[PDB]
Amino acid sequence: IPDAMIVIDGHGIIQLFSTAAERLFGWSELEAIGQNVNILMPEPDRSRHDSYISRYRTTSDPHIIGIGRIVTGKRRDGTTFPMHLSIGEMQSGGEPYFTGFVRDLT
Amino acid sequence: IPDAMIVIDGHGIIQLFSTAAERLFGWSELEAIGQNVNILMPEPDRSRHDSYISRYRTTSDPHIIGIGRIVTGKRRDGTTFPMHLSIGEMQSGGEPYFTGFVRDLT
Ligand code: HEM
Ligand code: HEM
Ligand SMILES: [Cl-]
Repeated sequence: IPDAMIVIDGHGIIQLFSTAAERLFGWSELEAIGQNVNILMPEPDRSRHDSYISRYRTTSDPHIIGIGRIVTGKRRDGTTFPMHLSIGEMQSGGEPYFTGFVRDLT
Repeated sequence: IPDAMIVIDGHGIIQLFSTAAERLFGWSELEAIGQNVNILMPEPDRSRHDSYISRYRTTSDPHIIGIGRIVTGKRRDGTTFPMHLSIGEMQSGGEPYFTGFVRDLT
């Protein structure tokens, strides 16, 4: 069974939500697509997350991309869990997309 | 954004296989994982595909990465189809992975 996988666009909007992401986070892919990825985390990260993406696009200075971090995730039901996050960047049709891989540490 | 997404490791081994990829290629994620991505393409690309990955790891000079290409995919039943392929490079746990988006052009 693989880890959860999520794809966002350059403004943090979820574009793809894997089957393992559905199970872990509780949202169906249809529900998750079109929402900001910030729904998947507690405060204060949630309020700050757009700024993290914007800063990266401005500076190209990675903090988690290619680096990884243990962080706290938040499920649809409101409960939280420890998770490892890896992130990649790619271009498709001239626009940036970020792919995140989420390992449930519980 | 194409709906079909495939993730491979630095040796071409499938790590993740999204639901649209499963539908398009006719393989379960549970079955695709651990197989070489070369199962998804006809010859001659199939038997050259490892060399493409290894040459990229050597040179860091993209061919398809960041650019895209129309290529031929192969379903489990042997039938083929035109597809647009987009690819990005990423790192997780200090190892390279490749994120591929597949657009069926049928
Ligand atoms: C769901 C739990 C998540 C948490 C708690 C979280 C938290 C964070 C934090 C704290 C940063 C800033 C790092 C720093 O400046 O110290 C960050 C950056 C970023 N995150 Fe999230 N994130 C989560 C999920 C995701 C996912 C799933 C993606 C991609 C699909 C993603 C994409 C990004 C991007 C593109 C950046 C900016 C690049 C970078 O700083 O390396 N995040 N995230
Ligand atoms: C299934 C249909 C596919 C076909 C027919 C195909 C074919 C090719 C071709 C023709 C090249 C360029 C060879 C050259 O430079 O001479 C290539 C390179 C490459 N492909 Fe595949 N590919 C397919 C799927 C994928 C997928 C899904 C991924 C990733 C998940 C992937 C990862 C790579 C990588 C990492 C390279 C080398 C880097 C680059 O070209 O920039 N391929 N592939
Ligand atoms: Cl990582």
